[PDB]
Amino acid sequence: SGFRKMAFPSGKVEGCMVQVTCGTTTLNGLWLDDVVYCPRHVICTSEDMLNPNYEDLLIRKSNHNFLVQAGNVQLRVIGHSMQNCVLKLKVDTANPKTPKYKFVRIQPGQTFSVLACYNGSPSGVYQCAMRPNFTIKGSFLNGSCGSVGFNIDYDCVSFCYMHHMNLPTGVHAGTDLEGNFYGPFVDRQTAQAAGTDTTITVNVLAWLYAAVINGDRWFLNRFTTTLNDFNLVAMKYNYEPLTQDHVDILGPLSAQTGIAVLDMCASLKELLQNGMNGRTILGSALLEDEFTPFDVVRQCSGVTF
Amino acid sequence: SGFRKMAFPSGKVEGCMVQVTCGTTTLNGLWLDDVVYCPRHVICTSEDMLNPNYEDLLIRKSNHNFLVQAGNVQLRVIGHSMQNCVLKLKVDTANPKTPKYKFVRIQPGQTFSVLACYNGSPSGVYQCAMRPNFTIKGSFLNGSCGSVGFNIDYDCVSFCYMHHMNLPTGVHAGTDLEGNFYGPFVDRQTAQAAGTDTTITVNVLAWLYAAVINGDRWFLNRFTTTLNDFNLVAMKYNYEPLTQDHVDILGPLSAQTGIAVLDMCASLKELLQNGMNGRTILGSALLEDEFTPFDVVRQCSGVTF
Repeated sequence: SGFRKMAFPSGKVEGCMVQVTCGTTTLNGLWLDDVVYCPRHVICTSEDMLNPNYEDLLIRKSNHNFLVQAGNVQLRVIGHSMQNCVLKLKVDTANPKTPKYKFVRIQPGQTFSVLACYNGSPSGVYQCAMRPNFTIKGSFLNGSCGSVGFNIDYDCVSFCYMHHMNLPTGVHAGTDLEGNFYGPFVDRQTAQAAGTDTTITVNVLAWLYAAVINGDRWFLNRFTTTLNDFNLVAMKYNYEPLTQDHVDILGPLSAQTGIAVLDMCASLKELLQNGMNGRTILGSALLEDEFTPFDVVRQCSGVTF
Repeated sequence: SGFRKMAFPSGKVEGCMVQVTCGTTTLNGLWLDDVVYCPRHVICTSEDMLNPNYEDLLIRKSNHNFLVQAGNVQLRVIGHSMQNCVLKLKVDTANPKTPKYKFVRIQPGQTFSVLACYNGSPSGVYQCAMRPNFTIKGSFLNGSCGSVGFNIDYDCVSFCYMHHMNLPTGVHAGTDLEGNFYGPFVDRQTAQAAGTDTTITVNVLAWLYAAVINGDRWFLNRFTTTLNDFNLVAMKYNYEPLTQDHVDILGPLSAQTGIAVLDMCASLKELLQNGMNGRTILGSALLEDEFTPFDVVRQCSGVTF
C-alpha cells in the first residue's frame, strides 16, 4: 500500500566509489576490477575548461600525477587512457568488492538511481529519468561530478550514467560509462542549448495505473479514445507520441488492472484538457512521468535484489 | 544545483537484514551483534491477529521454531525475549557487518530513510517523515513488515523505525527499536483511528529556503508578519503552530539566505491564502513538509557519510 519514488539499494555501488585528484581538481570515480572510471575534465584547470584540448592536456600528464584515494587507502596507477569523454586509470589492485556488473546505454524515459558523491564518499541516493532531451533533474553540487547512475537486475548492476556537467539552466548532463554523452552536450564550460523537453507519456500512463492499484481512481472516466486522436492532444501539451510499442509495454498492467490502455489514455486527455481541479493523484498535484511501466510492476509486485 | 527527495546510503543497513520465519509467517528482521530484532506479530497466525494474547502465544514457542535465514545461511537461535511489541532472538553468531549504531526514538516531523525489504532481501530505499499523527506514507506490501527506517551521522546508524502495520487507510505504523509504537497504535488487525494529520510547518519553511537557494523565488513577497499573526492562519489550514524553537532551528538558513524567518512566513501565508496559481516550487504544485531544516543543509552544503 502507498506508492513512492524509490531508488535501488546502493550498497554494491557504494563499495566502488573512489576519490580521484589531479592537480587542484578532485571528483568521484568508479573502481571496477583493476580499472577506475572517471570524467576526463578532472585534468582541466579553470582556464582550460572554457576550451580544453583534451589531447594536449593528457599528454602532459603521467600516472603518478593521478591520485586515486579509495576511502582511506591510496591506489597505484599503472596506466591511463581516454575513451571519448571518460578517463580510464589502470591500477595494481582489482576492487575486491567488484559486483556483478554491466555498462548499458539507456534510452530517454528509462529511469535509474543516482548515488551522489563528494570525495568518493556516498552522500545520498535518489531515482531519476533520462529526459527526452537527454538532461536529468537531480541534485549535484561541485564535486558531484563522477557520481554514477545505475539499475539492478537481481544481483547485476547495470551502470548507465556518469555525471559531468551542471548546466547554467540548473539541470544536468553526463555520459554513459564509455564516455559518450547522453544528448548534444560536450565537456566544456560554455552556454549549451538543451532542447525542448517533452513529457514522458508512457511513464505517466504507467503512473496512473499504480494510482488505480492504490485506490486513487477519481480520474477514471467512462470515455475511450484512439492513438491518433490522443497523440493529437499529446503533441499540443508537449507529450511524446505514443506507439504500439508503448501500449505493448503497458500490457501487463492492463491485464491485472483490467483497464484497457486506451481508456487510460481517455482519462489522461481529460486531465490534460481540464487539469486536476485541486485534486491529487498519489499526493501529487501534477502528473508524474519519471516512473517506467517496469518501475510500477517492481514496486507493486515487490521485487527484491 | 537542483533539489530532490534523497535517502541515505543503504549499504551498512543492507548487511543487517535477515529473513525471520515462524510457522507460516515470514518477515524481515535486523541482525545486530548476536541479536536479531523483529516484530512479534511474526508469531501470529491469521486467526490470532484479530485479538492475539502475545503472552500465551510465545509461551508455546521455543528457540528451534524460529527460523532466521541470513540470506543464504541459517542462524542458530539460542534464546528469545519480547520487549513491548518487538521480539529479540539471541544467536550464536554476532553479525560481522554490524555497523556503528544506535537506537533513537524520533519526534514527529523528523525524517528518515526506509529500506523496504521482503524475505530479508533489500528491495528499494526512500525518504519518509514521522507525521504529526505518528503515521508514515511509505510503500509497504505483505512481507515489508520488519523493514527499518534510519539516519546516518557520519559513520553511525541511528535506527528510529521498524514497520509493523499497513492500516486500512493505506498509511503505515510501526515501533521504535524498543518496540514502543509511534502513535496510538497496537499490533492487531482491527480498525484503528489515526488522528487528524496536520502539515509540518517548519519543514515547509525549510523547503522554501532551499527553493530560494535554487532560484525558485517568485514566491518571495515584500510582506512580513509575526508568529501570533501567522499561527492564526496556520491553525486555519491545519498547520502545526510555530515556536521560537522552530525559528531557532531555521536560523542558519536565514543567515545564509539573508531572509528573516518571519518574512518567509509572510510568503507562506500568501501561498496558503492564494494557492500557487499554476506555479511550481521546485517542480511541485503543492508544498513539501517532508524536509527538515537539517535535511536542506545537508543536501545544499553536500554532507557525505
